[PDB]
Amino acid sequence: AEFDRITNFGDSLSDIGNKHMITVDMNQATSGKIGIRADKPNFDGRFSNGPVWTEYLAGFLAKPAPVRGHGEIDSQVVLKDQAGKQITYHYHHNALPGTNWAVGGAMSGLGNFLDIDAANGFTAKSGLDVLTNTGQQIKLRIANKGQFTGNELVSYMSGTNNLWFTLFGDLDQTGNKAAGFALTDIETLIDAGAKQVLAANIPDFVDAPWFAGQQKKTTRFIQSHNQALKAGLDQLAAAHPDVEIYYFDAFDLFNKVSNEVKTKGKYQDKELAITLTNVTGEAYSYATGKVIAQPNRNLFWDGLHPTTAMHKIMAKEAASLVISGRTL
Ligand SMILES: C[As](C)(=O)[O-]
Ligand SMILES: C[As](C)(=O)[O-]
Ligand SMILES: [Ca+2]
Ligand SMILES: [Cl-]
Repeated sequence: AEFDRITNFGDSLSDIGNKHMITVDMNQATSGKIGIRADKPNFDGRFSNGPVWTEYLAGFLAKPAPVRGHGEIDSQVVLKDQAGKQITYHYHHNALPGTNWAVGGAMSGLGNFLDIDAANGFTAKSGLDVLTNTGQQIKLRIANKGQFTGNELVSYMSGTNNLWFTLFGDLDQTGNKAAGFALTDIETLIDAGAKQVLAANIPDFVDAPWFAGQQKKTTRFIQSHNQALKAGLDQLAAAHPDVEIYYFDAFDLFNKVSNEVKTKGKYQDKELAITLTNVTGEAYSYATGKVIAQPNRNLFWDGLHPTTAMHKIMAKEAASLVISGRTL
């Protein structure tokens, strides 16, 4: 074995419950005043109806299952009631040892980000920016657990939120700007000792329901991001021959799966016991509360995140690359 354990960094595609559990614990600490993310009918705090690809990945590589990790959280939560009066809670959570540092909402780059809402009629003034961008996760893992020793496979899957908050937030990043942030982060991993890196591009989200009417902007972003990331990783691989870099082309996998459903009616993998027959609709609608009968016939769980079947598909592809030594 070249590695005996896996470390994960990224966003809702990878998170096994950080976003969920930090909003549960902040809601308890504020006595009901924080909205819970990834609530039922999402599965056990994942942004899906089952395990996500980082969980299947560890099974397919026969390594230990991911365990959630994060750093110490310490914030002054300042809320405002109806009448404009401020109320405050000092929120703390100790650092949580683990291996999967991903968090829903995270963008490539450093720093914390804001993507938690007040609840129960309160508005939030400050103190909810407790979640960590992908590069911040890396920084915190090194602070908490030291440098990498070479016995880890490190997965890095980020960039979707750099697009998301460009569309629906306050950002204006180009794809190749966002890619540069990912390349900086991945260079931090190498400078910190990582010797095996599984780096993913952004999936082909052309048909994601939440991106309807954003297609020109999404398409240009994703194509520019993924071309920049690939070229940048080729360059890092040439400069660091002691590092195995695996390029998980999530884009092409989503594209291939979707073109098989569009042209042939189905994408089937009998080794995995999966058949997808829908790549354009939500299995779960956040308007009716509708969850269709057989959600694992769909690529999309909600308007963006994949079903657990599509997560399994992703994991098999990524594992395949590692098993076959298919490096840059
Ligand atoms: C800052 As305090 C209310 O936990 O002493
Ligand atoms: C910023 As998002 C789709 O993780 O809510
Ligand atoms: Ca998201
Ligand atoms: Cl770790």
